Amino acid sequence: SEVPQVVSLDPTSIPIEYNTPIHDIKVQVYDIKGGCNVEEGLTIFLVNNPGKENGPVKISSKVNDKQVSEFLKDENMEKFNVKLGTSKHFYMFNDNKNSVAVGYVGCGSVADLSEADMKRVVLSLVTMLHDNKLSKLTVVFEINVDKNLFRFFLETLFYEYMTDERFKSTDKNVNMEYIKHLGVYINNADTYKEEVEKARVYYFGTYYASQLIAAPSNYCNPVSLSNAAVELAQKLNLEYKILGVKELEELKMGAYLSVGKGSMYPNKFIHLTYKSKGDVKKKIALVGKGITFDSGGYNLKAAPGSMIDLMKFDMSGCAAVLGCAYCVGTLKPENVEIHFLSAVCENMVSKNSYRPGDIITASNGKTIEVGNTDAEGRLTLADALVYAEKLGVDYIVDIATLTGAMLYSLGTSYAGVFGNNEELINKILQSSKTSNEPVWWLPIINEYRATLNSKYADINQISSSVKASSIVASLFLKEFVQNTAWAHIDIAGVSWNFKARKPKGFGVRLLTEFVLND
Amino acid sequence: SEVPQVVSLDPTSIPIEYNTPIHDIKVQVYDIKGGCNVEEGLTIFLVNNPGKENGPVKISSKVNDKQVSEFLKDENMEKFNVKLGTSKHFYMFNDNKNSVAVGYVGCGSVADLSEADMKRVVLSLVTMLHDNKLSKLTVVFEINVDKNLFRFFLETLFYEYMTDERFKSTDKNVNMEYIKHLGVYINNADTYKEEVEKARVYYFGTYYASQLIAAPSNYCNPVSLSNAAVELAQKLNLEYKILGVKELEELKMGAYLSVGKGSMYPNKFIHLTYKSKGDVKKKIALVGKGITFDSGGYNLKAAPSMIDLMKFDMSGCAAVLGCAYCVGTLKPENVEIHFLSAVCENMVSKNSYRPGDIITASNGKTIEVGNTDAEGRLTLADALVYAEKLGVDYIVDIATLTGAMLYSLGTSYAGVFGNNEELINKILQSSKTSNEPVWWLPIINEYRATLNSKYADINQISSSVKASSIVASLFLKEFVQNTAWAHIDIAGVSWNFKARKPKGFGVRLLTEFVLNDALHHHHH
Amino acid sequence: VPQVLDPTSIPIEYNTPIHDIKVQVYDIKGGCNVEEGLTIFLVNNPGKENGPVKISSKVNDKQVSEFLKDENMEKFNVKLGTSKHFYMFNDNKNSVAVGYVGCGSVADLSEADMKRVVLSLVTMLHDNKLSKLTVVFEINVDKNLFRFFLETLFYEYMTDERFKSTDKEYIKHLGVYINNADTYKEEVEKARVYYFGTYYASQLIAAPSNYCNPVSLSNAAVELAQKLNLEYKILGVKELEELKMGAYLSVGKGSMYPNKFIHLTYKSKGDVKKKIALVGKGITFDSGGYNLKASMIDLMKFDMSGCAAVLGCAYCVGTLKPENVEIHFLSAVCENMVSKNSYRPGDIITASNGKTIEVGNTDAEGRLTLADALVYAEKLGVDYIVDIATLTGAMLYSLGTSYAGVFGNNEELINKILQSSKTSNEPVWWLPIINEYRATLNSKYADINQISSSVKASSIVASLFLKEFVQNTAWAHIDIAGVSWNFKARKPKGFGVRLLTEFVLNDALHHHH
Amino acid sequence: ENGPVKISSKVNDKQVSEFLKDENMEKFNVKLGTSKHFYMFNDNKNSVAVGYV
Ligand SMILES: [Ca+2]
Ligand SMILES: [Ca+2]
Ligand SMILES: [Ca+2]
Ligand SMILES: [Ca+2]
Ligand SMILES: [Ca+2]
Ligand SMILES: [Ca+2]
Ligand SMILES: [Ca+2]
Ligand SMILES: [Ca+2]
Ligand SMILES: [Ca+2]
Ligand SMILES: [Zn+2]
Ligand SMILES: [Zn+2]
Ligand SMILES: [Zn+2]
Ligand SMILES: [Zn+2]
Ligand SMILES: [Zn+2]
Ligand SMILES: [Zn+2]
Repeated sequence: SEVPQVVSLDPTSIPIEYNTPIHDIKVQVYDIKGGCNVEEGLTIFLVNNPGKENGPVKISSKVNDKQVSEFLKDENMEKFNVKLGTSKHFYMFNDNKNSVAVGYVGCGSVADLSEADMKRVVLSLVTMLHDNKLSKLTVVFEINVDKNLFRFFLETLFYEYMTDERFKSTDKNVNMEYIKHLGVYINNADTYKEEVEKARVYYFGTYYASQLIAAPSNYCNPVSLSNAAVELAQKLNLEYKILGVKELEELKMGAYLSVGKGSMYPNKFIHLTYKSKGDVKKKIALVGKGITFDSGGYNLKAAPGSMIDLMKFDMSGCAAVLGCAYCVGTLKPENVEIHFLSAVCENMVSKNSYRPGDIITASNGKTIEVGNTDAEGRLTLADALVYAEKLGVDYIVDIATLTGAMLYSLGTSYAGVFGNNEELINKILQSSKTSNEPVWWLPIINEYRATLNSKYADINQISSSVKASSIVASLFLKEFVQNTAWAHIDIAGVSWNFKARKPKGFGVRLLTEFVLND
Repeated sequence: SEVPQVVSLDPTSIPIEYNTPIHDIKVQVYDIKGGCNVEEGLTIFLVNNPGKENGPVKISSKVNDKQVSEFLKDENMEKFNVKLGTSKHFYMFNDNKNSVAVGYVGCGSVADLSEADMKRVVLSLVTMLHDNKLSKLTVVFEINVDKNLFRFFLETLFYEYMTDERFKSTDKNVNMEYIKHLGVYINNADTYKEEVEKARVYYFGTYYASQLIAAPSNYCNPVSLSNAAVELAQKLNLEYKILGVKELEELKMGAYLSVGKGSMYPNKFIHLTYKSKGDVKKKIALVGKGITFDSGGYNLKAAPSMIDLMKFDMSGCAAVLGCAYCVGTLKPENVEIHFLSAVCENMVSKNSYRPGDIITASNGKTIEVGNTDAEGRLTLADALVYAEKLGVDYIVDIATLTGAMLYSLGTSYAGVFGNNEELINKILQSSKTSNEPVWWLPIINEYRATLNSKYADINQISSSVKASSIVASLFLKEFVQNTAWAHIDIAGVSWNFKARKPKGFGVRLLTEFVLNDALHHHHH
Repeated sequence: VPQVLDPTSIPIEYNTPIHDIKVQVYDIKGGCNVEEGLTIFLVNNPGKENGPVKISSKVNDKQVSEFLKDENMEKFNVKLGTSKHFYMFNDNKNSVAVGYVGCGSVADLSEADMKRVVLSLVTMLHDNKLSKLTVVFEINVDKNLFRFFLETLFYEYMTDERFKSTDKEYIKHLGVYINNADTYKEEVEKARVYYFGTYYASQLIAAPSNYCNPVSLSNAAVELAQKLNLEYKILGVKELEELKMGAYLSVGKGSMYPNKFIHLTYKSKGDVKKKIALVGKGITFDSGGYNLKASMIDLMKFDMSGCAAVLGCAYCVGTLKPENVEIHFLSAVCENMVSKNSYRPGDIITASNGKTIEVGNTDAEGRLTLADALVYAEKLGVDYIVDIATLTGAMLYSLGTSYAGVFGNNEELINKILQSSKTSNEPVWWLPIINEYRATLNSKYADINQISSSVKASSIVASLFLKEFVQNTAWAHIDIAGVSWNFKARKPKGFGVRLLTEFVLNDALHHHH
Repeated sequence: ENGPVKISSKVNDKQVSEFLKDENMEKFNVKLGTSKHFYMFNDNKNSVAVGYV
């Protein structure tokens, strides 16, 4: 589909890098029992000291170099402590009279490191990688880590290491270089090799979502985003269908169409499908909110105390769903059929836009009274959920930066999950544990349903008084699923890394673990 | 006129119900002197007890049924009081071994009920009608009401009873059931019968206005609204004319055209006319504000300035069209009435007008736009010039103009401004007989200097004076040269916020105003 | 109690008209007698939403039976909360009122549904002069929900008239027809105790600020302890200074009424197997202090609802007298006023556990008083510490006005609170203490910040602050800021009394007996 | 701009002198505020840390 333009300098596609410098890093896992070699690059020891806070660093691994081992003797290393995040660099000559660089990163005093602590360790590692022209990094695991934490280590290292420069012209980092080799020394190395390429797949699925979220609104629009989804499906041999306005009118998607009425780019409904070769025992629909730009629409004279929308990353749900499509299409799980859905549109201000007070008819026949054009996410999700249920699936899971109220409930670290089915909710919480993307279960409080009782339409779009917006929005969405287990993940608080000024790609690993472990 | 759309699902007409269940209710008025018959349905006594606040219930009327007669004995009724709005239901078998339902609604302790009090009585009555599958309701008046208050009772009963379900798809009330018969027992009943069908006419004019106000902005637009006005004129054999953009440009309606510049629907000026057959003794122009949707326009960077939170911006046009129904149905003598509305949309687009624009009205005066969200007075300016060019005796406009009305008179009383005391007093008399409350407010000429533009002839708005209802009145007055004119600001009273529905305010007020010569004629 | 005609005590009504209602539970299988008063059937229709009303019970009156026939009753529907009642003559030519309350189409009513049913009943009770009410249960409710029905009926029926003189009736009998009626009789008097504990808390919360102050509130707590033979101690400023309660003392520095620390104790006669400290926030008036150039907003004024819930729990516990428990009822009561002596933003104060706190907002006074109260609670050597407080307005955006939030450092204790929420039918939802936000409380000059300058998850940050004042004891924190006040009815809910009492009774409810 | 690090001063220690060689220091750049420090033994077998800003 051709992307409309106002000026000839308007771009018509989203630049996407599929082969990243992370993909060019050769990773080798060696067993720690055989001793550690040094030679070129940087060798970093991950050391802890359980119990003793700020205890001394002691190198436990055998090093296959006499000169290096003499520097790492306990007498020399006891001057340093293992405080979480601390790092040091050492310069020395090896047995072949060549200069090598060695160091360590402190891993604290807890024997089993948490995801947040490991994350801080990775950030200290990335700091050592930056502003240094290394060709190889070697990481020696002198701490206890299981298979999942090792995968999380690689995913986080890969993601934080990668720098998005698609939109730098004259300000590209002239000194940035990427290592070409990553060595890992760990006990039972054969048991961790299986996680390396899985981490690489999980990394790019997250970084792919990040590339879409960080794409500016003059590059990303309903036409260009659906084009990228088609490209992705063709690369991975997925079935794809993009529904245009004419078909959406036939399906009577009045809520989704109303939101996009005032845009210069027409609505595009993304429908990707992965189908296993053998018997299908599980059918899953993943629905992502996909507002490429949310102006708020005709909400220019809001009564004071009206719901405010300050979160501008309004297709993070679509990005996470498409990033999950990358992982699923690459890993090719068995016995499952997955539908990747997003009602993509723009929410613009023009003479053609929908208005507050409009009464629109959704694709399930329910009429909706519009109370706020800036509550556009739940309107597009309503028709997407009806479409999902008509596919006849076992589970419907939607993910969306829906309500800013999440910043006041769970904050910037935990996403919230709502749903109509306890078994499905528990599966999301289980996938949250193994994906290491935190999720907390929040209730759909039915006492608030009465605030959506419209005087003229079947239902109100918004509540005029109840401030629990995340719960009210869930109650609205629930009206568009009759009889299918459904869960709703509100990622409005966790989608964007405000400290680093970049997306998190939140939801890719969560949704992939949900698809794979089911 | 064809209604433009963005998508195929965009509606192209306003759904309007003309034949309502209220129209199927057969009404019979009987004299209370002969006693009340009880035979079926629900029979409700309107009882008061003057002076004795919350006094006991005592039925004064004779009942032609032994079983009902002494269920209603004082000994049985003394556990109940007459607090305004309270109600009770009784079940019994009558002398014909049939089950009947009897009850009362308390009417308080003051003999003369106010318009607000009567509304509370009607609402309690409607509560008994709802959630009950009755075929007939009988109301026994053991209170004193004049003919106007009796008519107001019926209008309010009909209006509150009616439920607007035009936009319910999957949530239509399945238990809805309307009575088919209404009996009324009142003293001197023969003098009240003529009020029955007048109340039914006044009811639908009000409900018609309500249907237009409650119509969503994606159904109601300048094209679809003028289409409905044409339909209404054809049903009632009224003359009609709809002015399009080309004719409006020839008339130089620059203020009205500027507001609609950024709209997707073109401006449509509605002009309906009722003319009596006999002598025409009074010519009247009724002007209604008709903004089908008011986005505020390019008011995106207002100074930390007047705020507009009232979103029912064509209630004035709706009241004028509802008045056209009543007048076209009742067909009064000796009058010629013009029903006018400059209908448009106030949208944000590349084509919209801007603050700081200087536009030329149809009387040649240049206006400096200070706030695109003050669009109502701009459209009314050209409509008033159009009205005066018709050569009428009275010009009356009605509009949800200024939110300041909420701070002056509140949600119950509309405000009337004008340049002619005789006309203002006639509006006040119409308020009394229609029972739609209106209060006279002054046009303070000392504030006129705040509209002195440095570059144009006049400012659209004041930059500092907070008495916006008066300033807006001063602005409108600049577009009536030498004709008696009154301005009814209904911004505070148009919408029933507790019930979340329109009031249809102004329909009965304006119709009584039209009938003000017949009401003050020797033949009355 | 100093005066600035200023009242010196909180008026409390102990003997309410509800206590005069005689309650009888009859088994529905024997049929319902109708002879006097108002008889209401609680009916549902699990089939058709808003379906017709159908009365199943047999009535021993021909005229009332003719009214309750299916042909006559289909004119009414079962929409939740809808009701109709009619007055008629029975077989003995006596005036009776018969009707129904719609219970919807879902078989299992929630606490919110039961509230709507009760409100319809109370509306008829307030608008009918009756000597007796009879309620016929043609719906299914368990024993806890039946008790909740009675408690809510009693509480909503009661009208607080302490403060009208010129703007100044109640049934004497309540009949209940229900299946397996013998299993519900024990709930009647428990409901009456739970009702007054809730109404007692309501009387304290609704007490005006010129009646309720730290002196008059602690005086009321002493009266309550004396009435119920509870041990009591009221700590004054001098003792609080000896305990170095610098955070609690700072909040009350600018007040005209001095700080008063309430400490009530219930101790079982037999073996004491569980020790519990219940801590309630008790700010009798919160002006916000020197927060004149404010950013977190604090807009709601029901700042001793936690103390009221704790004292209302003390009534229930002192009345029911459970075994094997020792309960401490604690509240650091104070005012937060503006004067030349008030504490200021930027103050660094030392709490009773030695930790220095940098004050960032004098309007965040609740957590400061709770900090010293929690240190006091832990020094008692208890098994569980549970605090309850209208702490953060952010609760209105997370769980709303119906569900309270519980935070804690011990999953066993949190799960017991959730159990108590289920059996008390006062809804509570578990929320996490996210330790990633702890760094936002790292003060540059003091040991810890009072508030976060940027993190909007205020309910979690406040929990992280409170956690710094419980060293090694199972502790839970119930934020009732959203649920304390019934905004539609313009009155308190008394939220937490029944929840906390069920929590105290959690060893008995999970005992072999 | 952001060019490599080049040490101009002579240091009176042979072991550290080799660390500050151009080949070793060109892996670092002079962006304002950037820094690296390494730990090593000097000519007298004593631990020293040297670095740049
Ligand atoms: Ca490449
Ligand atoms: Ca999103
Ligand atoms: Ca009378
Ligand atoms: Ca209007
Ligand atoms: Ca002039
Ligand atoms: Ca005359
Ligand atoms: Ca009997
Ligand atoms: Ca028991
Ligand atoms: Ca409190
Ligand atoms: Zn947004
Ligand atoms: Zn939005
Ligand atoms: Zn307006
Ligand atoms: Zn306006
Ligand atoms: Zn407060
Ligand atoms: Zn406060």
